[PDB]
Amino acid sequence: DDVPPRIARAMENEEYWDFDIFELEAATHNRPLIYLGLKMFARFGICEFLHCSESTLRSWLQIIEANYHSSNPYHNSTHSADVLHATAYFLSKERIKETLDPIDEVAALIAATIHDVDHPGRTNSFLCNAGSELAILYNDTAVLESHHAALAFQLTTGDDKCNIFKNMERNDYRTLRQGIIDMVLATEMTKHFEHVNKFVNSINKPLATLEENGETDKNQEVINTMLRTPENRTLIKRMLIKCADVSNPCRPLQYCIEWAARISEEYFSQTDEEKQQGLPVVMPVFDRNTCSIPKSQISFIDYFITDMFDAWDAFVDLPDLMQHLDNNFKYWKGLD
Ligand SMILES: Cn1c(=O)[nH]c(=O)c2c1nc(SCCCc1ccc(Cl)cc1)n2Cc1cc(N)cc(Cl)c1
Ligand SMILES: [Mg+2]
Ligand SMILES: [Zn+2]
Repeated sequence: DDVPPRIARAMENEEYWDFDIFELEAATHNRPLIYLGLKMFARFGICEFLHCSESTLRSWLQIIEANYHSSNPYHNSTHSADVLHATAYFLSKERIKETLDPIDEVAALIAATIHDVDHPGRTNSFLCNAGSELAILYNDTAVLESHHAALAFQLTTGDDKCNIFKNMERNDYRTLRQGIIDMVLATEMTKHFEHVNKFVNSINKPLATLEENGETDKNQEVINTMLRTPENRTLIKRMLIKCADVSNPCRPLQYCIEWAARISEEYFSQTDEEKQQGLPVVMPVFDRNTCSIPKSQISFIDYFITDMFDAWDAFVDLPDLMQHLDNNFKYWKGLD
């Protein structure tokens, strides 16, 4: 497809982890999701799988991106394109290819695209404590993540121009919709240690037990048997989307820094509004007048990133990400 050269130059090496997502953001004028989505989906043959025309896909990527608030510093369409980029990178790795089915690939790439649509730059605890319409609608339970999947399907199937599912066999659509919803909901913060532990206990530990049996050709088939069970493929899909969502510390340093600044401003802004409305301050520590962003990035990596990417790396082998993580962890500490 004829694409403006600068945008085509900014999409040259999307297969590499080292990728200039912010040049794509500037070149596309805050529309990187539709340009990166078209190429990623075509590289994975998604519309040939879903029986969608390219025109239906362009309208779908347009309506999803349009519902990403560009006024949010972090939770905008660039974040979705970035998470889509890491999701595609994880799917491309040898371990993931030979364990998940093509319908899992389709679910992952769409889930990453939609996993934060209509995010308002505020946390779930802010919506509940403020009595937001979404907190009432979802009974203070998985407020944002339920909204992300729900609105995404409202926009998709509420218009024949956008429905990238309309030509599917309806049992395939039943399983695809359930998988997408499961991966979107898996991104809720409070579910973190639950999803990490189950991945270690059902995937990492049994695999490690079986790999000390030697390279016997019958061991390989038993390993494939245990891994490709539908429950374990749900566990791998959750771990994958959880890692792609917060993969910022595993990026090149210049990108890791920009991601930290963007997300910090979003939490500083929420604290500003909570003080100005007399609302209970939920993360009382991300306050712009006191918070050290480098120290906070160390706390974030310590609490969420270290053990999770530890298990994900042992299962998939991701040297670039781990070496970036170590260098970025040292840069944040080096600012002292
Ligand atoms: C990716 N990333 C980063 O590199 N730095 C951050 O400081 C950060 C972040 N992502 C967040 S919040 C992402 C949306 C909420 C969420 C968090 C964790 C999971 Cl497992 C799932 C969803 N923060 C900001 C942040 C920093 C610290 N230290 C603590 C929190 Cl609770 C949030
Ligand atoms: Mg989210
Ligand atoms: Zn996200």
